[PDB]
Amino acid sequence: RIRVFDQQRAEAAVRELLYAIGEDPDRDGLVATPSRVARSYREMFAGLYTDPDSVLNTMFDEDHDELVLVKEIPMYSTCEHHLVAFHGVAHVGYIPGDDGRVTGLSKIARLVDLYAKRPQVQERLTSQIADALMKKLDPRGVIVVIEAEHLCMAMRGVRKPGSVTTTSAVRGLFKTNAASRAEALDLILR
Amino acid sequence: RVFDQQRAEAAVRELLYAIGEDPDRDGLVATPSRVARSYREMFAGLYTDPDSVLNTMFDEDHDELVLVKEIPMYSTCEHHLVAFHGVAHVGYIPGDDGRVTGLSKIARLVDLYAKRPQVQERLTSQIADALMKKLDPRGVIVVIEAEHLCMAMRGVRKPGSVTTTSAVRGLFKTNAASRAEALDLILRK
Amino acid sequence: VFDQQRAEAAVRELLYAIGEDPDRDGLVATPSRVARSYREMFAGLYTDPDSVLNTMFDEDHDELVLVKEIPMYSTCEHHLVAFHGVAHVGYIPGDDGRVTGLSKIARLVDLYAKRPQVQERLTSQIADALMKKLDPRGVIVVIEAEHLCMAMRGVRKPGSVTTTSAVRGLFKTNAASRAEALDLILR
Amino acid sequence: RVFDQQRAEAAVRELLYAIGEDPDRDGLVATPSRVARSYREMFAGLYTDPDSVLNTMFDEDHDELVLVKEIPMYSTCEHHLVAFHGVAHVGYIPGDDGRVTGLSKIARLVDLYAKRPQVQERLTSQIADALMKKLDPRGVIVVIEAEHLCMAMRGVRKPGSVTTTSAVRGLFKTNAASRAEALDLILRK
Amino acid sequence: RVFDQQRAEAAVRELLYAIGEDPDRDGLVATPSRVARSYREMFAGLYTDPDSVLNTMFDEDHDELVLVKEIPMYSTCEHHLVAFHGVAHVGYIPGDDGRVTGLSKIARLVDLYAKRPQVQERLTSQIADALMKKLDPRGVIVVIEAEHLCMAMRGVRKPGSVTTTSAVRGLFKTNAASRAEALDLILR
Amino acid sequence: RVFDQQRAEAAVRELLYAIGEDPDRDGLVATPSRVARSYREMFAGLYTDPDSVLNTMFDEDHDELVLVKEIPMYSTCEHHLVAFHGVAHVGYIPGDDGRVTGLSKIARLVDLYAKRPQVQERLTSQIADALMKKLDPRGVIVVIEAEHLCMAMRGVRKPGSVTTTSAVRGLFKTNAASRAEALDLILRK
Amino acid sequence: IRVFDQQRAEAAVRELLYAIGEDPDRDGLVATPSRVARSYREMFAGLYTDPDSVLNTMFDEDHDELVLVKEIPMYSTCEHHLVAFHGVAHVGYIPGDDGRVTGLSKIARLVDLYAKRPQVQERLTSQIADALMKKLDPRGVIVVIEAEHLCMAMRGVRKPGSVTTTSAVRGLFKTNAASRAEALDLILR
Amino acid sequence: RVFDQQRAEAAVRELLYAIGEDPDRDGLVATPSRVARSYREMFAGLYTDPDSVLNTMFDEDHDELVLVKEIPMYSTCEHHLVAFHGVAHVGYIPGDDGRVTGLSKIARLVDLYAKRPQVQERLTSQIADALMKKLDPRGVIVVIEAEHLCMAMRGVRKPGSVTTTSAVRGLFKTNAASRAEALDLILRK
Amino acid sequence: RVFDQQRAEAAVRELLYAIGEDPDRDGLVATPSRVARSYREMFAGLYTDPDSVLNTMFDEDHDELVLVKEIPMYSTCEHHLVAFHGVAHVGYIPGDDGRVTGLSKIARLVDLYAKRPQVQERLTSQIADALMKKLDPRGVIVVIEAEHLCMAMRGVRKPGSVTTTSAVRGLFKTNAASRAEALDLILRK
Amino acid sequence: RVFDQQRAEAAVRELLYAIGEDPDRDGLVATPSRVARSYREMFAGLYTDPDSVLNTMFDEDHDELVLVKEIPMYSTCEHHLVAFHGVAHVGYIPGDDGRVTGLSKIARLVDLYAKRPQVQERLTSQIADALMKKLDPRGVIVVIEAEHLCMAMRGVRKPGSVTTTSAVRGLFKTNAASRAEALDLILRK
Ligand SMILES: [Cl-]
Ligand SMILES: [Cl-]
Ligand SMILES: [Cl-]
Ligand SMILES: [Zn+2]
Ligand SMILES: [Zn+2]
Ligand SMILES: [Zn+2]
Ligand SMILES: [Zn+2]
Ligand SMILES: [Zn+2]
Ligand SMILES: [Zn+2]
Ligand SMILES: [Zn+2]
Ligand SMILES: [Zn+2]
Ligand SMILES: [Zn+2]
Ligand SMILES: [Zn+2]
Repeated sequence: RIRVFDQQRAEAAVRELLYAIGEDPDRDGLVATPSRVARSYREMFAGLYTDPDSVLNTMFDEDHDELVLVKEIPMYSTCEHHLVAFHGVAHVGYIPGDDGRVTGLSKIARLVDLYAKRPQVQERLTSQIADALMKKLDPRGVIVVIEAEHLCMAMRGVRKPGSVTTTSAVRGLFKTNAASRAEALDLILR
Repeated sequence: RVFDQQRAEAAVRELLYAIGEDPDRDGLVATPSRVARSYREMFAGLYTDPDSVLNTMFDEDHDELVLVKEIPMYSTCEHHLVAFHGVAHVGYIPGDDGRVTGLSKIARLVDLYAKRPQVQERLTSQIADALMKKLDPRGVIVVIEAEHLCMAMRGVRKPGSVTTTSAVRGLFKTNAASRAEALDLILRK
Repeated sequence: VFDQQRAEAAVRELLYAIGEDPDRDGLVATPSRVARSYREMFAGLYTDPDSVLNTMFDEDHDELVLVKEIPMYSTCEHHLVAFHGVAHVGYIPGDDGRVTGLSKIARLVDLYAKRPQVQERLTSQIADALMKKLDPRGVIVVIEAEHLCMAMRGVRKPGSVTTTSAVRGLFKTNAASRAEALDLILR
Repeated sequence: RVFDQQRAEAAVRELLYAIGEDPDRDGLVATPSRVARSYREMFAGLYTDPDSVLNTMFDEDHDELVLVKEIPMYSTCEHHLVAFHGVAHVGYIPGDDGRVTGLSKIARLVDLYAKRPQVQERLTSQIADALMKKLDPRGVIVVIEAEHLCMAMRGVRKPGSVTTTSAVRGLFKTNAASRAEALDLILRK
Repeated sequence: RVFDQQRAEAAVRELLYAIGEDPDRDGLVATPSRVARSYREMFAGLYTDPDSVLNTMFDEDHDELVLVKEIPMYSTCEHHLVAFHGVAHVGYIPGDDGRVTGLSKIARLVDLYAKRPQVQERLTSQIADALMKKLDPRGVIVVIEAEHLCMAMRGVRKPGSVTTTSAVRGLFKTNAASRAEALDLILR
Repeated sequence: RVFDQQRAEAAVRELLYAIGEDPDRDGLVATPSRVARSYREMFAGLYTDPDSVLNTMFDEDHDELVLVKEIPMYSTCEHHLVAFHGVAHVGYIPGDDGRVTGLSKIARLVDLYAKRPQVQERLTSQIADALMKKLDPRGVIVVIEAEHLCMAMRGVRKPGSVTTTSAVRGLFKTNAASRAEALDLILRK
Repeated sequence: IRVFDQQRAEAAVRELLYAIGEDPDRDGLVATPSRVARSYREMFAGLYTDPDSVLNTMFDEDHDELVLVKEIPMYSTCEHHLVAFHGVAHVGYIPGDDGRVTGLSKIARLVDLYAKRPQVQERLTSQIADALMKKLDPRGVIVVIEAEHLCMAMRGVRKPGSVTTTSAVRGLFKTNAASRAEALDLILR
Repeated sequence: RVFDQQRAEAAVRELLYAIGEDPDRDGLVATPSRVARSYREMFAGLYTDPDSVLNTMFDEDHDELVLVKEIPMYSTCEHHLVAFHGVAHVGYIPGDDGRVTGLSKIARLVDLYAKRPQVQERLTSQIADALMKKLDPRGVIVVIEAEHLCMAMRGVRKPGSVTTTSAVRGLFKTNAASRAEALDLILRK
Repeated sequence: RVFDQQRAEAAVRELLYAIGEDPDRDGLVATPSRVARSYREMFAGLYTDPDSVLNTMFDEDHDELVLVKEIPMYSTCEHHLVAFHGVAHVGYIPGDDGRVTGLSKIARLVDLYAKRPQVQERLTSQIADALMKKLDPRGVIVVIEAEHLCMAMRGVRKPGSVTTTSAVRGLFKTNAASRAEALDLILRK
Repeated sequence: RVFDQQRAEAAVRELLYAIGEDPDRDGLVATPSRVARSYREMFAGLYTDPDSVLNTMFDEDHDELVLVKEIPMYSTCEHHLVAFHGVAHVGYIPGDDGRVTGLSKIARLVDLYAKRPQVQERLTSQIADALMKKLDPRGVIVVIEAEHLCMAMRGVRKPGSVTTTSAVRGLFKTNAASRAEALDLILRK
């Protein structure tokens, strides 16, 4: 469901937030901040305003049926519990189907970006990317791996800075075959 | 600067409405309260004076540099309220009287200056100024290596870029040879 | 406009000329597939590369913006043989802070590259377009591509990589700025 | 097969018109003729029989594997007429008669089979079959490591990706240890 | 405990005479005062309850292990009053309530238990017990790697030897696999 | 100097009461006596002259540097009575007479000067001076690499810091080339 | 007028086997005179075919920069001892204004035919360089040969595996030292 | 046996005429004599008894394996009169009598058997058998690792391939465990 | 036992005459006295009781293994009067009483037993037995890693070979797990 | 310069009495005869002329450095009759005449000069002088790296120390670059 971004409502909330935390919204470093924060939230939650699935295009690979691997996909998301960024990379691997259906690398990157640009938990994000790729490409298998840094507890000096959370999702052939998942994972780690 | 908790929660709920979400759904019904509490810690520097954390001690035996590295540094961009995080490195030359301070106290000083609406260059300069003021050392050097996320999220910069800022006071500011040597020790791991 | 029917006829005539049998199983679909490959291979002729760039502003920082390992697939205009590699684009935003998306710079490289090209012309065209759109303080473009024209013949070593660079604005006037940018790009 | 130069040139000029270019402009007047000549060498395998290049010699001393590596391999996808290029590795175990052949002669066989409208898997099998036919060896193994550009051009696969294909005949197919050993030697630099 | 300064200082000056030194020479003029201060810091754990430093916080996002490594650890052997120093590694799995604590707070807890007349095994067990009590975790593991100087001082042992001790509570005590995994992370 | 056990023990029991502990627990039942004994061995150098330990030998074959490395070194800061421990490296060039001495004797000399209320520089200078006196060599070099605990215990300095001191006498003092190489020899592991 | 006499060569080898004290009729040597004669025909094939005529005509329309050929198989025989010295050759030439170039296999055959003679390595390298100058009329030529000599290893005089390196520069490479530096660096890399 | 120099030189002059060269040219006027001298050292084993070189000595301390590695081994293929060169490894277990012999003596025995028209397998067996006869050992093991040039000369193989041969006698032949450890020891650097 | 200087010097001069040297030349005039002097130190263990050097001390802190590694070990083969030298490793588990001994005293015990006409196995057992008798530990382990020169001097063995011997007493002899662990620590340097 | 074995055995038995041993115990019964036998091989250089071992050969192809490395070297200090052992490195530049010699002969020359009562520095110079006379080379360089045990036995020096000596003749002495290059090659592993 496509949602509504209310610029003016967001800016008013941000200015109220500055008063609540004790800051002075009128000082020079914060005059434009309510506006800049609203703009950042529009981009930070862009996935709510465009359907992530619609970005993928249709193409066919007539030569090969081998694994298509996409690596080091930029991944910037926001914890839904604390509205704090967790950022890293995503790795998507799919085996084209009998029809040879494929899609552009830039299009897979945008799909990941739109699912990540929502109030998210990393496990939900990994599963959603894999499910959409299965739905749209009708591939034999899909694998998604996200390597991200969570900042919620590191900021509150509870966990070591730099810790990396890793999540994976497997569909189709990678789910049924243990050898296939193991080989795909090795390619991602190397 | 007094933290109004109810005002913060109300603003966050308004923010959830603004972005089109439903604050009453289960995944966000506790979000306004959790975000307000997080903001209390993210801006903790606004409520306690960072300079006051430092304690008084004297090292009478030594004349060498005191160097502290990989101090956790978590801050918030004042322009976008988005985190930039990394590490800080503090080096000071104790004065003739030998005044020093605990390592944990320097870490607390960095944390409190960083836990504010900040710009990285301002944060580095503030840390250097506080150490000079309180310790009266011969020299101070501060280096912050932090990852900024504001422009990376908007696909403008490559992820993982690290910004480095430095501030030099006293001996490190007046003497270029000393600044070069100190910088080498901080950068080399 | 791309005349597909004309292209398919040309490719089929070409198969006859080289001695192949166009009716063979691996070549019956080839005239249509080759025409489609040429539509994308010369896609730059149909879209203005400069038009892809968007307008954005960096309010926080003014340091170098570096974009690396941009896929670059092009075709030699003399022999219609591919040369492929990567491109590296680095620009210093101006006072206004104008910037552009990483994907938009990537598409700009692709569209200029999807033309009958010589690598040196391509490097300058990318650098010039960024200057035009961003009005930056400086721009640097480096292309590392493998040329196949003489490797296809028996004249050149396989795997040789041609490197070209173009510097604009601050990078050309300041030797330190150019030298530092190159070190990060190559490493 | 006979190469017709003028027919190829007419097709190339027709193709340049089809893509919207002007063949008469100064940067492309000579291009149709250059493309016709490049095609003469790019499909040279169609005009000379690859098998005839091999010469006759016998190894009376040893019966161990003959391995030839980093053989230049330049071919053309038959589906898209786009180059895919890399290296080939040929290893054969001489038979009882000890029949062997020169490294350069094997290189020419790979080159002539590769200079055709090809699919990499067919190319590997054809090379192995010819060595099997002519040398009557105990076994043959052929490995091709080439970079394909057809789908990388259409941003579908990662640039720089390497396709590896293999063909095993005789002893290398029947003995798993022999295949494992030969493969290990081929992959090592 | 209650610390008396002049009583310690009188003992230190008495000690210098006993060992044959001259307390009035310039190297030792200020030694009696500094030694009393050093004992105040060396036994700071006797004067503050180590358990009280921990603060209360809750992690609602995660269920994973919290691991803190290379915690500075400086202690004193109770038999010889000679320092043994190294690092401590603390790992706890938060309970259902998600209770956690700050890293600096765990570091200070280790310091105060270490700043006592100690034997390394007692130190490790005391730290593990304190974390179990305050955090109510599913499991706790403590590992201390310290260099002992008592016997190296008496030319009895090779310099540089490292003593390693471990303490496991809750999940790590009941599960052998979990203990092996947690240990592997600590030694690497 | 002489060691009065009863005076030391009375001070130690007084010290344990001063810090507030219970002497009757089993960890302190026998500690008051051991502290007197530990101080006897920790300050054993005050009771034996370090210079007398060296023995007499002559090297008739060689006149090159004699280098002894990783000599165990355990000492105590005189200001805080806290141990600083590490290694010592002693290198001397035998004189015209070819005079040399045993490694075990050099180790004991370092130990006896080290088993005192000490400052690292004074210890290094004393060892070097004693070697010059006893061996009458052409040159002597002494290097001590020790870890100091005084300020690390007070959380003021980084744990693991290594203090390095040097003393050069005779030929190593007059010649920079020989000193530079000798220093290189000591640091290499 | 040169001609290879198979029968005369075999007779000489059989006389050679008698001279060294061996029995030519034993089973391990019955076929040796014929196999050695056949090997000498291939080892001195350069005397029977003109090396220069092998080069073909081609033109590079894209670039005028250096064409570099590396790891060309090179097998030759010392004329003084009739013992093989073997290695690789590296040929680099800058095309002229006309852009003239030639095939890699053609350059390889020119090197091989000059090498397949009674040779001295430096004269071999110079002859390759001159032939490339005359045939390609390039701006410059550089040839480098890295070969292993076996003459003294056979006579237990030198360690096996030593590599003799020779170079020859013509045209632009001889006049310009900078050009030599880049090209030479390219060959050794 | 004895070496007929004049007969060898005449054979070489006939060989030069047969291959089409001019023996009277300056490079080849001295070649026949130089080749004869090379054959004298190359086939020195035919002129000296390998068995007589070993000397008599007794090992009174130990009965464990005596291992000899990296023994220079230079030989000539009897089929092509082309060198194959490498190293030999000899390990023997002294008998009950404790008989042993010098390393230089094993080196000369290896050299004399190797300095003949040889095939590597025969060479390995001959060394092992001679050691068994003379030393009264419990067991003997010989390994030769050599590079063959015969097929590399005829452009069939890449240079540098290494042939490995082994021969086991006595205990190493009867005990699989003893041979297995010894083989691992010989191959490891 | 007591060394007889004059008898030793007379024997050495007789030895120099026997080997054909000139005792009166300048490099040998003082050799008989120097050799006798070296022998007094080389066999010093025969003149002082090795067991008496160990002192008594108690470890109240720990019950772990006490491990001593790289103890200098210089001995003389009794069969050839040739040195074999290396290191010794001594590990003992103190009993409940905590009885221990100094590192320098263990070194002297090893030195005195080693400074005799010896065979390595006897030396290892003697050291282990002495430690058991004096310290009454739960267990003792002694490992000697030494290079023997007896057979290297007579060119029978490869130089650099290391002979390893071990002796286990008490707990290390009864418990294989405890012995296996101690051995692993000693071998891994 | 005869070897009087019976005289040597009598001296060894007298030596055993002198050190306090019982020559009649079973561990020393055979020692005097074993020591005399070892001495015949250990001082073999005194009985045969080292210079005569070199043979006459000529290198007509090349005049660059011939380098022989890791030559086994076992010698005895003349002052203490204690072994010092290591390796020797010999490098010579052939003259215009090209005179050279076998590697084994250089090894034999080094062995016999080393198989004497020696001081390492005389040994290095004698080897260089012998090569200078026999080969009439342009230059010679000799380097010996040996471990001395005399003072390590007397716990005066660290075990394992390596003494390095060098001798340069002719071209290597007059040209500093030639000496520097040769020295670098010798020290490189
Ligand atoms: Cl087909
Ligand atoms: Cl490869
Ligand atoms: Cl660790
Ligand atoms: Zn969160
Ligand atoms: Zn920002
Ligand atoms: Zn081209
Ligand atoms: Zn294709
Ligand atoms: Zn203790
Ligand atoms: Zn201190
Ligand atoms: Zn030659
Ligand atoms: Zn052969
Ligand atoms: Zn012996
Ligand atoms: Zn000596």
